[PDB]
Amino acid sequence: SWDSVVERIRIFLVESPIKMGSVKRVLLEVTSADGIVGWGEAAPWTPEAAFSALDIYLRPLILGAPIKRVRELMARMDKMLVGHGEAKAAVEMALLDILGKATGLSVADLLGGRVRDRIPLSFSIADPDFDADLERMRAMVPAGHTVFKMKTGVKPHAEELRILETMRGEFGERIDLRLDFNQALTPFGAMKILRDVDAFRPTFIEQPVPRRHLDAMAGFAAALDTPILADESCFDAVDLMEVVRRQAADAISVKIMKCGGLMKAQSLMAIADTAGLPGYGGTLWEGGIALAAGTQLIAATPGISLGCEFYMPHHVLTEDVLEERIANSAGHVIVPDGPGLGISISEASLRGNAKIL
Amino acid sequence: SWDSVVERIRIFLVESPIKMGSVKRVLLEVTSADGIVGWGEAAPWTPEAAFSALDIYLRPLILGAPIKRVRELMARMDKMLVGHGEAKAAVEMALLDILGKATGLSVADLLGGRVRDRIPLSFSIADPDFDADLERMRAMVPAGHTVFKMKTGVKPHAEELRILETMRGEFGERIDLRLDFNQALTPFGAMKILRDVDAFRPTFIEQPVPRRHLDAMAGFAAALDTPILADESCFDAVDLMEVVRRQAADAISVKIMKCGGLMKAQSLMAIADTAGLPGYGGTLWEGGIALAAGTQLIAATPGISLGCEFYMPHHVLTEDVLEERIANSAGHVIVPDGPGLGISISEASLRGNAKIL
Amino acid sequence: SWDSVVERIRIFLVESPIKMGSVKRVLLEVTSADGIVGWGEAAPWTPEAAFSALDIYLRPLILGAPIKRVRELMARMDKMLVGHGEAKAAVEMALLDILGKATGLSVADLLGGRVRDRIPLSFSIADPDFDADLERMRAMVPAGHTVFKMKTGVKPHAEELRILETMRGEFGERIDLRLDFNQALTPFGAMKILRDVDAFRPTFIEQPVPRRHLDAMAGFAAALDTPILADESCFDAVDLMEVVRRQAADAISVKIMKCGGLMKAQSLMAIADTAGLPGYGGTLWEGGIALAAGTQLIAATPGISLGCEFYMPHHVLTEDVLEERIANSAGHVIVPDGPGLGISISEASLRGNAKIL
Amino acid sequence: SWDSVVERIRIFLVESPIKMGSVKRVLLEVTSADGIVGWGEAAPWTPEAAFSALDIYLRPLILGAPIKRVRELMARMDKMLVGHGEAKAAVEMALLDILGKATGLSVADLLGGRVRDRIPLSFSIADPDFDADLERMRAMVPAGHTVFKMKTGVKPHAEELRILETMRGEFGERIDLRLDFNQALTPFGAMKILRDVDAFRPTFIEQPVPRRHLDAMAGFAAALDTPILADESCFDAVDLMEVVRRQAADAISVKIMKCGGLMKAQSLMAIADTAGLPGYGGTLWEGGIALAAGTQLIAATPGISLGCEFYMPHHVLTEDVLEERIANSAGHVIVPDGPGLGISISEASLRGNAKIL
Ligand SMILES: [Mg+2]
Ligand SMILES: [Mg+2]
Ligand SMILES: [Mg+2]
Ligand SMILES: [Mg+2]
Ligand SMILES: [Mg+2]
Ligand SMILES: [Mg+2]
Ligand SMILES: [Mg+2]
Ligand SMILES: [Mg+2]
Repeated sequence: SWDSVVERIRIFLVESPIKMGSVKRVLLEVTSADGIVGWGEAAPWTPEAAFSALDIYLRPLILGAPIKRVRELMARMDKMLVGHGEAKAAVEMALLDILGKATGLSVADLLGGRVRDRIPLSFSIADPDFDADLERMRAMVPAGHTVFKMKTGVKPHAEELRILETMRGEFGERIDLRLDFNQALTPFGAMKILRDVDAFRPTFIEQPVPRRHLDAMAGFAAALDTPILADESCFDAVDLMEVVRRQAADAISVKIMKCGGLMKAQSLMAIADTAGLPGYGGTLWEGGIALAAGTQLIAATPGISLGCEFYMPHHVLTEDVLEERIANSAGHVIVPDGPGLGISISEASLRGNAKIL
Repeated sequence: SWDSVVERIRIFLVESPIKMGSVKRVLLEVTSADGIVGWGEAAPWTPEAAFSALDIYLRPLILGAPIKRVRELMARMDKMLVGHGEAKAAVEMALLDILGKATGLSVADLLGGRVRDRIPLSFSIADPDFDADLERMRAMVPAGHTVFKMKTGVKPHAEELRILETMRGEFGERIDLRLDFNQALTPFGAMKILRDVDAFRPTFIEQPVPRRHLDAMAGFAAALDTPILADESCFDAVDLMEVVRRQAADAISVKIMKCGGLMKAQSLMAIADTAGLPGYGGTLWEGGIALAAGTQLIAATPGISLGCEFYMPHHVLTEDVLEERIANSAGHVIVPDGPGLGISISEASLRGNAKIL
Repeated sequence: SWDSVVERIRIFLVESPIKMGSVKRVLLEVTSADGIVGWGEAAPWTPEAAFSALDIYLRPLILGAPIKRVRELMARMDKMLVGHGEAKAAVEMALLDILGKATGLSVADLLGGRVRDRIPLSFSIADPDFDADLERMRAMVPAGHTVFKMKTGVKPHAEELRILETMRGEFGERIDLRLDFNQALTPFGAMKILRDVDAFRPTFIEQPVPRRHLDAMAGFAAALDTPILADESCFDAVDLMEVVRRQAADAISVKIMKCGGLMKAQSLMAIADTAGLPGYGGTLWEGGIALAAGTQLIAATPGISLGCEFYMPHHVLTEDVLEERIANSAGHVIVPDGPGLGISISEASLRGNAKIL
Repeated sequence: SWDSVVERIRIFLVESPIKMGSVKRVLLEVTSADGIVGWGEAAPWTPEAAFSALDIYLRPLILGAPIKRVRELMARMDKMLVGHGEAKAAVEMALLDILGKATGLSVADLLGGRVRDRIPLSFSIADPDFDADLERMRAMVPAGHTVFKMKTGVKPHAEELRILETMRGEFGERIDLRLDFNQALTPFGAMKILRDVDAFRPTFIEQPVPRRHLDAMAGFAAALDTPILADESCFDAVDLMEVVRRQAADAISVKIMKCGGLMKAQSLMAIADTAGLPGYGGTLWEGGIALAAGTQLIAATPGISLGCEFYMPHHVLTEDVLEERIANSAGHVIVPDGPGLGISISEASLRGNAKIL
């Protein structure tokens, strides 16, 4: 029978290299009274904000807290501080890492158990040189990649239509093709654009207009066969209840840190499953600790059936603090095996692959 | 790192004594490939139904199943069989018992952790001789009982009003008083009745009319300050979404087996928390195994904040198959400590306290 | 630190020449206690009405009023007199002209600052001889005109369709083509007409039916991809809230004097921006003073993004009282530079270019 | 004719003393190419967040920007950065300070002109020792204080009722009494509480339940004569449109920095005026620069007719960087006179009254 309390934390502001460059990351190391270590990462969606949140506001809540009572601590952190979802999620992550390691269970195991072992990984089609992208697809489809997301509303509409025509002409339904307008359309004049791309039967169209325009989003969903997916229209459980009530979307992207962590993401998905709205894992931060957390969540959350994608594939994380990277192959992320988050971090791996501020 | 599969089951039809008499109960014993035993109980809300369900329909799904993948198995059982929520919940119960014992965790721990250690237990006020009941209250309030539920719509309305007047005159707000009409009112003529008892400010009024009359229930909630609690109007997540949409209740009773188990009850409560509807634990079956399951659920589910009550207090379970009983004292159930469900069952305890059919 | 009061006014009823002729215009000259002069113009949408309004009803409100407190004076004029929006707007115009000249600021500057320096100017296509119009377009598109508005519902529907076909055949999307039915359609039988012209993807269709038929207008908007623009359905902020609530239009034309002035037009557009409805500057009166006011407003009001047009291009204002005309070139009005309204009016310019009644 | 660009900024993180202690504040000094200085302050509702926002994200937008084009710059800052409303509002504040000083106009003048010269200031009644508070009221009412806000839902309901009875017994309608539950009620059981305090006819009841529960808030408003005021339910124009649509409140508190600045607050109030919802100035930060901004806004925004209050009166700002403090007397804030914000800050006043980090 395992019971133990948090004994100390270390908060690290680290710099990590990318190539498209630098990015800063907040990592939290929690250590129990019986010696077991767990890691969390606060990924924004300003790292100084998160960094201070943990160091001053949340520190006296973490310290002493019983590690088996994660939901209880999250309710304490939400009562004392308002809306630092990223920092709170790093604490939850780390406590679940510890609890998992102490009991021989993964985080997925502690969230109802795995329902899948791999997660479809979307490949972004966003190259100004479409021919460059076509050859990538030409190699990737035979290698088992099926999920592609085309950035749309960037080139003249006619050109984007010819591109979609070329893609459906070669691949037909062998690709699971999604479109993303990145909120760039206005409700005025969006419908002719959306109706044109709806003829190619994309699996979904992501958030064509900004967060406010729920009636416009409901209008699109009502007129179009193609599923409309809410991203910025749905951050949390409250937004989701309004999306359902207005029928403003057919699917939602789940943002572990926008919604406020792993348990909150599963609560969100209970609503969505009842309402018949599939979830998409959204943009996962490539930082190994936050990515491990997201992969475990999705592994244990059957309604998140639309796969996932990386924060911005066009700039890849070159060195990380994990002893071993979370792996992807043939169009899917491999859900790391092993207790807790299923990752390891040593002093050397940390202080030798990131510059500590 | 623990991983193991179900290796065998035994299904027992048992007779157990009561005093107001006999009742029949379906108990399931599951045993893993690494020797660890877990128990579940199917409590109706006909035991032959449940008994056959486990023995023929569900047996080939249980056998071989990985015990860490509880949600995955529940999705298999719902796909292959429709609407035997009781039998499926006994399987889940037992797998969580095993998983808990294998890892040193309670079932609450595996459901996000405890958020409470005791559960307020409602005392039913239903004696035709009210003076008998008044003396009971006279002793119980000083002993720490606060929660009382009066059965109403049984004696002439005037008499029930004089009773409520006597109760508020002595106790005021020192008692948390609830009323239950047991669906006995009709939508025609209910409002004058309900308005009269609303003046005594009960904590809630339970399901005054049958399940169908959601508009009537919404009508009551709209006219009355007193919270209306849905019982038979809300069995599952689907009912709850309609209750929210119609604003047909202010609170719901959660039926672990009506809704389809422990994880389904927590999904139900994610919807209810977002919607601002508190949960009540409803009528818990006194059979020790099902009661342990219900107590763990409520221990780990913060939105179920209205306490609980026993199936029918007027007939108490005289001997049970547990080595030690789940305990209540001073108006609350004590959430049993220890791994899994936190109960033990030996061959002797089973075959010497229940008659096996 | 500038502070000053209105010291006197002169109200002028003037006759001005046109060619298709005469029109009468109400001009107001306000003069501060520190000598600075400002002009306003009341443009109907009977000039005797406006003329008396200023001379008797509003005169005792203007006189003495602090010129820095424009919104305060407008609230006084709305409290004492009901619904002479034109005359009140001339007072506001003039006070902002004075305030601007006193401080070295334009009217746009006093309304949050310019967000644009030119305003797209719509060219009306309304010639019975379409070939005459086609040659005009043939010259104007290469000269930088993009915005065209076709009067529709005037020639037999078949002929209007062949015209639209010829226009899209030559110009494609190189023209921003709008259609205007001038309220001539009835809700009975409008939808087949509107669906036919919707295939040519006009940028918007203006007020196909009269003001009353908001459900009909909402019906059109719901069935058609093409934006429906409200004109006579939306005069003021109150109408706009109902248009939004009923989703009766996708865009609105803002009538500076119908809505009750420059500040009221910006309040109207705050609602419309939140609701995702772009504004169109509507029909601007060519009288230089009112036109300067409208151009400043639009310059400072980013949501009015659909351009503007002149009251009736088929009859042009031949001589005006401005020392220099507001200029348009290559399909856009040039927002006049300089303090206040950015226009000048001398005794000679006034008494030598208009006949004073 | 004045035109000029921003030439440089200085961002200061300062510590300021209070007494109930320390607080940190972000102050921004902007300087034009023609030498004129303006100040802004970012008041949270973590100062490191705001501090970095200005220094790295917003700095290249501010530098070079034309000071007459405030709305244009705000649209640039909202396009490049998402949701740092505090930091953006400090930039707007400072540019309006400069523009005002350059032209001899106050910020109110640039926002349509003053409509009032004083702002009713609410006095918080929150002392556990009510008798202490009663004597304060006894002195303050004869001195001209009329506006009082009682914190409610803190002492037992019965005691709060006796307090309200004593207050109405002495003062009757000579006090403008407001109640604030600080979101402490739950939708379950709130109505009996609210109905009890509604009998004392408070001017309004502020946000009795958390932000999510809009249907509950609409329920309260529908059942009660007393106005319900939205605070956390209404941050911005988008929330307000939903509040209006659901009729979830009768009045709103306007948060200059929650809504995203001074112009955004006036846009918000155009919606609210049309909808018949009065505004309340909410909790103003006592830091002199942010307070000057809030006072100018309210001075120029007639719909904010419910007065204002200070962030937390129980801890007063002991020394500030203003040469002279914004003044209050006899229950009202005096809107500071003079160009721009109407405040001055020297090197000595700044570096001698706050500790610079
Ligand atoms: Mg659809
Ligand atoms: Mg997105
Ligand atoms: Mg009610
Ligand atoms: Mg019941
Ligand atoms: Mg439409
Ligand atoms: Mg028109
Ligand atoms: Mg009301
Ligand atoms: Mg508040």
